[PDB]
Amino acid sequence: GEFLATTLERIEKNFVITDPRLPDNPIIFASDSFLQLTEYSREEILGRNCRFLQGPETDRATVRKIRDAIDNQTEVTVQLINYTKSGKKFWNLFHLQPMRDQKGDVQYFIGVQLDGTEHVRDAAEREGVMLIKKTAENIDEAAKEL
Ligand SMILES: Cc1cc2nc3c(=O)[nH]c(=O)nc-3n(C[C@H](O)[C@H](O)[C@H](O)COP(=O)(O)O)c2cc1C
Ligand SMILES: [Ca+2]
Ligand SMILES: [Ca+2]
Ligand SMILES: [Cl-]
Ligand SMILES: [Cl-]
Repeated sequence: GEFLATTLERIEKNFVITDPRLPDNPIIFASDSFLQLTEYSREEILGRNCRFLQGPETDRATVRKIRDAIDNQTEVTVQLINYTKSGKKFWNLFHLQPMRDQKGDVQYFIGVQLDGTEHVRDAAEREGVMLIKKTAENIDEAAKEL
């Protein structure tokens, strides 16, 4: 289809990269795993703000925590309900962090999504956060020279 995956997007992890310089801080890279989870083609995702994954059962208090993290250029880890193109529900253990350039200025935001069947706690939450934080650090390396 349109927008053949870059090597970055073939990394075998669920992530997106946004560019805050573009209108509504939209997705510029989306991994193949993200595509498969959400059911959008890449051409349907690019240039859109990620909020299209939200729907009726998404907790708006949780969404505001993400908005505040982006505004304060800082990391956050939350869990929220998201929906596929066909309106299918999933829990999203989500981690955001900025990617900084060699002057320390925010160049991109990196988002890592761990989909699940339920809100997680205790060991499942800890193991999930371990995985998405390690992934985010990996994408910080992978995205630095884009
Ligand atoms: C890198 C990145 C990835 C994001 N991934 C998702 C996502 O997977 N699911 C989601 O519901 N929102 C996601 N968001 C959050 C929304 O894009 C948006 O920031 C949020 O809805 C708060 O802003 P708003 O109040 O303008 O909607 C992501 C944001 C960024 C910067
Ligand atoms: Ca999973
Ligand atoms: Ca799932
Ligand atoms: Cl949360
Ligand atoms: Cl659990």
